[PDB]
Amino acid sequence: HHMATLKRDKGLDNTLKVLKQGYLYTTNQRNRLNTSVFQTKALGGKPFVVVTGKEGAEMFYNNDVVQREGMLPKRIVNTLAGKGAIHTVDGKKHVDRKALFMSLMTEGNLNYVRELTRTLWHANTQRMESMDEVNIYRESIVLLTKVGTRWAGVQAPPEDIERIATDMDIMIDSFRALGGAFKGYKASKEARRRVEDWLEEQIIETRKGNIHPPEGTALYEFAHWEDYLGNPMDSRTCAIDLMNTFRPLIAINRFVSFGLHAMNENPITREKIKSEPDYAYKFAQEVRRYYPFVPFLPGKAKVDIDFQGVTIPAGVGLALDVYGTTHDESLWDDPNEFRPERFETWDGSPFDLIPQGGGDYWTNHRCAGEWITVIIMEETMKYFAEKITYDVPEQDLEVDLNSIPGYVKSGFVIKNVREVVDRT
Ligand code: HEM
Ligand SMILES: CCCCCCCCCCCCCCCCCCCC(=O)O
Repeated sequence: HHMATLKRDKGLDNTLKVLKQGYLYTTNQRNRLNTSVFQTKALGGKPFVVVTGKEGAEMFYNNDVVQREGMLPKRIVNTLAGKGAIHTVDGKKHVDRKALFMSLMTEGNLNYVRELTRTLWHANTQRMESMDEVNIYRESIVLLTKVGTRWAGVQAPPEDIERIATDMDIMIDSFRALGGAFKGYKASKEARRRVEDWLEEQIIETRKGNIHPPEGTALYEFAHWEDYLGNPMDSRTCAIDLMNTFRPLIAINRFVSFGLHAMNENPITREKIKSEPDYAYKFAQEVRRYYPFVPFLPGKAKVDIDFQGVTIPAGVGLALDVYGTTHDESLWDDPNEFRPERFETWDGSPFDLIPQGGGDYWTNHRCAGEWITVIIMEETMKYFAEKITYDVPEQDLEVDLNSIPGYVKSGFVIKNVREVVDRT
């Protein structure tokens, strides 16, 4: 019957086309097919209906019609999320375990991550002054490894931090093939196993009473948690989900690199981060909206869904267009311009600013760490804008929108770092 016909990016499998157009694939198809919703096949002939905008996001997060079970590509589960991770469960089991993740996001725990971040950048100033150049992508990922492990209650000796950061970096990057085979797949599984082994030891030692992580940290709460049926997570699964509490915190290094990129590109933002109290928040929010990170999210239609003039058939894949929604003309005035001032009148909808998911924290798969992400970016941008001066030598600053994942090609390099001190 009874709806209009669902247009298609025709082909048995368009994975290579998706990979070559990257974050602009869905926009290109919508413009080429002149439509707001279309079907494409990928990952070996699997049909996906691409939905976007607020309506797309509110439908994608309707648990009565959309299923997330088994839709993350297996290789991404094996490298990025981990087997049996929170991302891979649905229903009461998911709601129960998600409440554990959300219980970490207290006012005091959020204030703690803010202070850790501020202290570590302040302490890092001398080191960056001594370096001839500083790759911000790499320097922030090492610093955030120190922040994240400590916030999670996980003991990481300083001699192991560079190793851990590198292993996290590999796992975070491992969605690049969208679940297809790729050269660094085994290196990614090996990195994950090293980190999993390390965390599982900490959980076991916590449960044995050999170490005593502080109450309220991820290590403590996860090791002692029981699900709604009375059963604790087995040690390996516990280690996996414990990693889910701070690996993505370490992934904030992507947004730190982007934030300095934005500051360099919009020079006046530096002064306003210094002088306007709310501005650091708005700049952080506009970095998350504007720069590419998560391209889209996979789901599956549980039943026929009537959506934007078409019928989405039961059993077809669904792809929530993350990049397309955060750059949706009709949601954001001049969406391809960096404009932190737009967040002066953003009404806080759960369904437009979705760079880390949409919907409800407690009953949807929406990112648990959005507050931490904003807090860490606020403090990091405040540091770079206010506590130090530096030079940006010319280098490859391109963010290739046709290449997933989004990166500044150089990683954003700075030189001539010097503390700002009033010694008068
Ligand atoms: C650094 C940038 C970050 C990005 C781009 C990001 C993005 C995402 C996305 C797209 C999802 C999936 C949403 C869905 O499936 O509907 C997700 C889930 C999740 N994120 Fe993040 N996130 C980030 C930071 C964080 C941080 C800092 C934490 C923890 C402190 C975190 C913890 C999680 C968890 C636990 C989930 C799974 C929740 C569930 O399945 O119910 N993330 N994130
Ligand atoms: C056109 C649609 C094609 C459909 C293919 C669906 C393939 C799904 C790819 C999903 C990519 C997930 C990216 C998640 C990034 C996670 C944020 C980093 C934080 C972390 O370490 O967890």
